[PDB]
Amino acid sequence: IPAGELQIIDKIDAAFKVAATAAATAPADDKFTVFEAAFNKAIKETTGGAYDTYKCIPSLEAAVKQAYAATVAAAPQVKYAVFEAALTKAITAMSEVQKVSQ
Amino acid sequence: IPAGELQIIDKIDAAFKVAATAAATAPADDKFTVFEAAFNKAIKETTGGAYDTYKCIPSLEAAVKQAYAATVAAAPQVKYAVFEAALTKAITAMSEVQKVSQ
Ligand SMILES: [Mg+2]
Ligand SMILES: [Mg+2]
Repeated sequence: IPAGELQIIDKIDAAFKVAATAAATAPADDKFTVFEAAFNKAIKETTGGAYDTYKCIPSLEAAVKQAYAATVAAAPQVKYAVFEAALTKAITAMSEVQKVSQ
Repeated sequence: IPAGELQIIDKIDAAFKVAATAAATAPADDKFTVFEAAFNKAIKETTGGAYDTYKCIPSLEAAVKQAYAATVAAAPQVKYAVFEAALTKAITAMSEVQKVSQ
């Protein structure tokens, strides 16, 4: 994890939970869109405007891409479920590293 | 797949989609309960009362147990997501066999 990103890992994890919660009650077809919108807003708010989107935090964008790649083979009905499970582990791994690094 | 269960595979798949849809909008903490309740009702209705619960259809109960076992190592936030992804593949496999068997 790039030293420059360490300071915001805790915020990423918090924002992620917020976004996951937001998409939890959204209809199946709206989960990805709601998740992203919620994730971006939580990140923007929690980082004080340092980032406007998760796509702009290097390590996170990398994890999101990998989480999406995990959905390619998954059936439509569960692509989001597969995505969330994958991303949850990735972010939790970042959080663990951040906690022992600082 | 036991010959006796073949006749209801299509109904299991349909009922599953109904239950997944039902739990899709339920709050995270209510997904498992809502899924099960919806699944049981859809099965009872679709099989004309032949079964009152998914736990009573041998092959399905087996798949549900395995799907749950897949959640043990998953974090709480995603246990249902992991469960649904696992069960979706299991049921789809049954459906594929049923379609070529009849
Ligand atoms: Mg929640
Ligand atoms: Mg649905």
